[PDB]
Amino acid sequence: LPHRYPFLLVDKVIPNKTIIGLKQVSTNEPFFNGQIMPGVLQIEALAQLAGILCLKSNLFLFAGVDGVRWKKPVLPGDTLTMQANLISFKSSLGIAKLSGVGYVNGKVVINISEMTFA
Amino acid sequence: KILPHRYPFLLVDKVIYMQPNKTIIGLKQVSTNEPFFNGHFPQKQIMPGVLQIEALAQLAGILCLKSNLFLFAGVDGVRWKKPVLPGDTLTMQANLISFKSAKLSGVGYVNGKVVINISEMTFALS
Repeated sequence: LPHRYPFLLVDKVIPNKTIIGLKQVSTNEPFFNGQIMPGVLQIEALAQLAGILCLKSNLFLFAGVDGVRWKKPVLPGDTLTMQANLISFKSSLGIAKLSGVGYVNGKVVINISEMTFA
Repeated sequence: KILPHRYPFLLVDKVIYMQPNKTIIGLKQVSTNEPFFNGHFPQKQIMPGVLQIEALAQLAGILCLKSNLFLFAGVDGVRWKKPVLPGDTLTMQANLISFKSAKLSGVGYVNGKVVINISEMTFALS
């Protein structure tokens, strides 16, 4: 699974339709260097999940993204629950469009209408 | 010269122009020793498209600030055209779109060539 971002943000994943995975945030969190999980890192988190699907459905690059809304911040001790649903995969152009959601104890912390990969 | 930031790192080295409630133009020098790079060695360190909307979001707020707390709420139409590498100078610009009692657009270039587009960044209050 290709990521231009250094650390993988999916602790574990729990075809051609949908994926679910987890990520417990902690005090460790190698994502900075020396406290909350920035919204753009949540965008990165869902986007790595999506590709795990795409890869189980052949190189692919996160091309774009739209429809992102961060409802609540993600804090240390929070278990992020992520789901990405496949929308279309036209090999015609080679474009895939996923949709993503993030939960924190059953609540929505971040929505994503569409994530493009090519 | 610092003001509030969501992310731990300021992704704007210098603002080179600004006209309140309208537009601004900052710039960032991609170092070989940046946090988001430290995480693997010699090969092809490429600045994450995601840390690009942050840099631009940080820049977009400094405009909201110069135009009350601004919380980066959401984002639409982000297209990553070109990869940003170390040594490149990312030239950013964001334009106020609305202040509904906030929204701005942002563009990032490298040597006059567009490397990333954001149709809209949404910032809430408090």
